[PDB]
Amino acid sequence: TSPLLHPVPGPSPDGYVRLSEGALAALVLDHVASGLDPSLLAELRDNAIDARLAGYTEWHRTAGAGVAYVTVGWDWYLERATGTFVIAGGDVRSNVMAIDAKGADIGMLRTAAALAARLAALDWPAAVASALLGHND
Amino acid sequence: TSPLLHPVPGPSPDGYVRLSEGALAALVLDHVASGLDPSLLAELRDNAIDARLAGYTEWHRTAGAGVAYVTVGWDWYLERATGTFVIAGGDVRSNVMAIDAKGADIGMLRTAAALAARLAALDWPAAVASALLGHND
Repeated sequence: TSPLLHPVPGPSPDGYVRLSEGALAALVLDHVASGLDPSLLAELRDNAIDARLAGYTEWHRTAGAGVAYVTVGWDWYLERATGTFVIAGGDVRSNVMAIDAKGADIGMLRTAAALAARLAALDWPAAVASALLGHND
Repeated sequence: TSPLLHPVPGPSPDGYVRLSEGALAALVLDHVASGLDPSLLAELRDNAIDARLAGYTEWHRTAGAGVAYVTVGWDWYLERATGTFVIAGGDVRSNVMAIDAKGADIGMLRTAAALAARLAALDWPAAVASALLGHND
């Protein structure tokens, strides 16, 4: 039938949503939640990182016809010097597995890298700081 | 003035909201977000845990007059055998520091334990499973 009645796909049987390098560069993610982690903040400061704040953030792409539900979360810190928001260790947790041109997996490390790059194009620091201000209300 | 205009308290200067054992047993937490982590799920299965699903969950207590904003998050898994939801390692991440009768800190380990106990009284598995079903829509 019409794409509007196409099945809502779930992940692959192993739990990952498989997306190409290109499909990942156009991934539509929305901010869901952000918060402060004082234990992470002390932890980073102990490892010589000059961080003002540290915390978590959760982002998602809602499910629809031929569009699987995607979750992307990571730890961040706000540098004191520059005021720049940083993805701690470039580590990104998600339900995504990035695949190549032949459709083969490219692994966790290249997947997290492609997602961290899409997140920077989505100006993820603007929505994190915004939510952090919303919590004080 | 009236308690309705009392200051909205923020955390202590070190970033923790200090709450007594009793105040923690009456903590009003609401579910914010839950999602699946297939990387955690494989990770637990690799360590001989028979888990059907694994993921994250984020809970909070909204700020108000004389009421600080509280965040509580943890990793969970759903046991295959029993169908029981489990806090992975009993580890709980929050902006809370539990204090004793003299007002002294009782540390991370006793804080996480008091929060995991409050979470069980709030029937946290019911809201996690509910949100997980909501994502497939």
